[PDB]
Amino acid sequence: MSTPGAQQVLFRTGIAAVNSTNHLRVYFQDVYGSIRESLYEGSWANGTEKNVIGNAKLGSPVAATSKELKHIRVYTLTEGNTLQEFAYDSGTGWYNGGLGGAKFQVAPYSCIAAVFLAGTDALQLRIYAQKPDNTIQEYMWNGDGWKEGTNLGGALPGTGIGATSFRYTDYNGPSIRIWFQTDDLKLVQRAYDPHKGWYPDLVTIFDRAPPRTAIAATSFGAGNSSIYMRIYFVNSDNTIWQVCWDHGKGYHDKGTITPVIQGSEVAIISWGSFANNGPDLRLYFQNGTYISAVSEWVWNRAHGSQLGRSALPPA
Ligand code: NA
Repeated sequence: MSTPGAQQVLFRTGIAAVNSTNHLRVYFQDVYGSIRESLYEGSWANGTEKNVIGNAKLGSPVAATSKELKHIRVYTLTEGNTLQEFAYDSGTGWYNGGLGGAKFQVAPYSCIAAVFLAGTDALQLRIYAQKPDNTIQEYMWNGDGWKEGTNLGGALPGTGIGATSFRYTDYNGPSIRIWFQTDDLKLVQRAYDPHKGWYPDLVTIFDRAPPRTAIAATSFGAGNSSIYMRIYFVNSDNTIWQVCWDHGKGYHDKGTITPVIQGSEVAIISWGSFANNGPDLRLYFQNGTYISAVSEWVWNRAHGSQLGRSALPPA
């Protein structure tokens, strides 16, 4: 009922994913603590011992962001509970990124979210993690080196963190949205727009979620003061739930998506738009396929919601 390859995947591994349209990369932790990359270039590949991009503390969070597949950054925790980065650039390959040298100390139970800021060719990064005082701290890279950005206040110790960046087509700079769990177990959004900065208000997206539930988010289809967003978390029913932001409706359409193992982590990628025979969504999680394999859920225009690849490489 398992496979040799499935047995190599850590149960409740952190999961992250990046893409350029339907060209996909998925990152996960093996049972030895190595971070591996599985890939989709027309078919699923890799995820083996030969596809290791670095090592992290066992049980580390795993976050990733990209500029198409030209630049990829993967964030995890060291054994010393400092932030670290595995970097890929086209023409260079993989290397140990400069974030680790800053030795930013976070809570041992911190999660991580990461985004490249949208709508610029410049490489601008925002990383979100939880300090020992349980506050959410932004870390920035704007070409001058890593610096602390805005502190976004208290959250539940060990909260999941989701993040997305998009640029409205009528705006002169990028927007950011992040989601986390507060000390009262609610799920909330914080928001950055270039005229308002960080909005003061925490917007509740779900009234009560399991403590330290996984949180993952995406955005797509930016237009003139318009955006679409999807947030995923693991609910008390041992399923992933989806919360939708749709332009002109706001937050609505909250409901279950797919069952998962107790304590599954979650990753989401998206591409395209309602306007051009999209969008496409791909969700990654553990649902007990081959016990410990990572599985995929798909949304597309052709067939809507359905389970995708049942067991990613190496399973
Ligand atoms: Na973990």
